[PDB]
Amino acid sequence: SGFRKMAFPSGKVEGCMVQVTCGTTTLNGLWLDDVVYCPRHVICTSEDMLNPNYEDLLIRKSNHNFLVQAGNVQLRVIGHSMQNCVLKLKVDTANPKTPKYKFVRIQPGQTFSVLACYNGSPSGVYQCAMRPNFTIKGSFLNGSCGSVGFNIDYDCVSFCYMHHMELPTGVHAGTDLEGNFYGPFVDRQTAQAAGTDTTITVNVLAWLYAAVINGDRWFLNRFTTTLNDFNLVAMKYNYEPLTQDHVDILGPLSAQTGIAVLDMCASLKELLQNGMNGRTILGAALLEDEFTPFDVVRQCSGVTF
Amino acid sequence: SGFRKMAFPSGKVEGCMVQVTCGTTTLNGLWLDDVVYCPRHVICTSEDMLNPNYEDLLIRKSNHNFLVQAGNVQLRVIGHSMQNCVLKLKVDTANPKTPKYKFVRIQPGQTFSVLACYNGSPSGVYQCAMRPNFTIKGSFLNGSCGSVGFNIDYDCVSFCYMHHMELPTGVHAGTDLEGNFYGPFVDRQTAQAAGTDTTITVNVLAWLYAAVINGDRWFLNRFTTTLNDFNLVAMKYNYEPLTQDHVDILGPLSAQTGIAVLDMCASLKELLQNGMNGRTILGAALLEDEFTPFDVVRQCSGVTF
Ligand SMILES: [Cl-]
Repeated sequence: SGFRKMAFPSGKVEGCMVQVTCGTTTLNGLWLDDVVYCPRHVICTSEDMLNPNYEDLLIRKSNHNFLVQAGNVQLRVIGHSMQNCVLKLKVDTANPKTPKYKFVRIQPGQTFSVLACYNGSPSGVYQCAMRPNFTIKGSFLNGSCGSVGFNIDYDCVSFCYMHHMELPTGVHAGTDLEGNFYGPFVDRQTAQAAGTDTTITVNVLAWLYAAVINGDRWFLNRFTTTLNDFNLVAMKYNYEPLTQDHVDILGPLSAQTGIAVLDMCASLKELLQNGMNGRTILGAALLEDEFTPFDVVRQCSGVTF
Repeated sequence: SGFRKMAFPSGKVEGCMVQVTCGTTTLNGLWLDDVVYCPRHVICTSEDMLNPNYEDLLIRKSNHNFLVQAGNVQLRVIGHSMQNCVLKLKVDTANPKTPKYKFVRIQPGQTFSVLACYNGSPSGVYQCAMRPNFTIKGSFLNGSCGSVGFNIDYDCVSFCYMHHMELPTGVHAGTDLEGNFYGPFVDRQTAQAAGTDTTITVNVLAWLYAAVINGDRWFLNRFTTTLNDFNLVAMKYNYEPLTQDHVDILGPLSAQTGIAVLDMCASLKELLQNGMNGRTILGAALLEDEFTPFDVVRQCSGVTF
């Protein structure tokens, strides 16, 4: 019993983290087979970042200008290309610790684990989500660029996120592993501002299902609603619109607890309009939206890897 | 920038988790060198747990009654003893993945990472703390007994916690790695009730320091206080008494932000008496007490392992 913000075990990913230096700049890379992936801005000065021209900055560089360090030992770079906003450095050795893996582009509302790294060494693991405005609310100091977000299915690690930028807001932006940013962000130091951070409604409903499974039941109400009425009240609180696919995804949680999905929405409606009245739900005083419906099923049943 | 509940990378500990079976019961063990550690209740039936006599239950068992499985392959048990509430099974192979390690008994207020496991396989990693009443608020289903809590210092893993019991409250209890429970709990299914869960005051102050470092500054006040006055108000809210050693431990955070420790207490005093007024601090609406002062320093500076 009990419910915690839980991240995947990071062992499979620890053994893929390297340090990449290009002259004055150092960040982290992902070494999978004989390729090392890292943010293309490794090749910039701090001055270069107000208006960099990456194709021109790259002509100065040769295979040997990139120093890749895997723990203690150096890897030899034999080839380098730029793909969108990531650099792919071809090394001579395949990583002996390469797990089974996939590159996936996730969608807003999905969650993943971040292995935070500095100079190729893992510092910590935490769970976060792709906000609807395509930022993530992470924990990233300078030198952490190149840390990756991942999901593990049994034996296969699905890489979905590489860290690249911190917005002046203190929130973060990055790419998938083919180098395309999530959302409208770019790897330049300019006036980029994130949009409205709305709350991920399906995830909140998932987390309320987790609550009644685990004891907290005071918020269960005597009301029901419809999707259209609920969504009226959800727009006023900057909550994602709830859709019929979200309803289906919550079916298994609905089935396990005997609480129809629309009844739980009516419970959620009243928490938005009346507040928490100083009470708690799973030890929080605000509504948590960083568990997906699959996270709840997994943690409440014992799924391993 | 940003601040997250962060757990240590679990790689060093993943490679030590095994499955232990004793007839009908299966749980997890910790394989360090040529010893496997696990809760002694592996040897009980479900009926045995209302009133077990462990020394008598153990006479029935022989070296070969314990089945230890390390991923796929079986380990051969050549010796077994009971130490307080843990069993130590002597196997013929040393673990080739044994890291540098220590057994430590932590004190209330200290934090650590849990690697949750079922049938010897890691399911997830999260951070928690030893509450002042000597429980932990974990995430543990049946079969998770034997999961361990640990802290990593650079290369050395300090093991501090093994999971054993879930109280009827839904909170959890366990032992250090020499088998002694934290607090007054026992490995029997009886009416054991946890005491008042007080809030860890030094940890809250640490987390407010983390806030001003990261932007949230609305709660900074115009007042100061003294230890005795603050502790008067802390007792009424079931907050641990703040001591002069706690003041010293917070010195480095005091030095970095220019905010004297007692000024931050006066800020905390007003949050207890006036509430949050619907505002947030680092994205929470209640005060968080599961970061120690050393956690804050570490996450805000980039300490790796
Ligand atoms: Cl909260």
